[PDB]
Amino acid sequence: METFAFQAEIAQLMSLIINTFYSNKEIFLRELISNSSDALDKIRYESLTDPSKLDSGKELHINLIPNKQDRTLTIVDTGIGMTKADLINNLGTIAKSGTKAFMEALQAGADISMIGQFGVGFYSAYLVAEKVTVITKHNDDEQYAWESSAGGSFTVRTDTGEPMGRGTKVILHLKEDQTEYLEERRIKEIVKKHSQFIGYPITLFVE
Ligand SMILES: O=C(N[C@@H]1c2ccccc2-c2c(-c3cnc4ccccc4c3)cccc21)c1c(Br)cnc2[nH]cnc12
Repeated sequence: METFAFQAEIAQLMSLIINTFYSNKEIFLRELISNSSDALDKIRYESLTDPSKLDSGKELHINLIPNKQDRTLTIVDTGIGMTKADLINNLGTIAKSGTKAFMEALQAGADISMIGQFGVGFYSAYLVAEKVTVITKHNDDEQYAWESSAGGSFTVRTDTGEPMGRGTKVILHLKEDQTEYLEERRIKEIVKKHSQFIGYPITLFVE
């Protein structure tokens, strides 16, 4: 397990999201399902030139898994996945410019709900989660676990868990006052309103 520091602005945005009074928190799901669809679009497109890219799994789907006992909501996809370089360096480059523009826009009057237009919709997870664990597997790298409770740092380690084949698991360890996102009725209602036309099957698991 390696520990990394976020740059001042990104830690400032994460703190903005984790704190700040904003009631419309449900938009986090739309954002993560959108990141999942983007990842599925990427692997599917890559496979068009190289079909061996789907040897790691052919099914292209999104699963939404609530767990009342662990107080978690997992968003699972079988997309492109992320390499160690992505988790540490490349996505850090994306998160830097995107944070700058979103912070500029927020000051100018833009809403927290517009986060996805700046390519940092992933951080909207912190509207409902006190900790986010990302389990991911790209064809070109090993299975990794990324994790942050915000607070200015994140960790990356090789993941010893169940092999995923290919894709991403975004585990949301929800805040104690955000357990409504564990209810079937609530998740269904959010999926219909914001994510009804995603081009991949979304299965809402139950308990
Ligand atoms: O959205 C995706 N990734 C996320 C994303 C988007 C934009 C900017 C950063 C990140 C990020 C970081 C991160 C965040 N901040 C950082 C800041 C500094 C350094 C490294 C950092 C790393 C860590 C884990 C996951 C993601 C994503 C991808 Br792609 C592929 N398949 C998926 N399926 C579902 N989601 C995804």
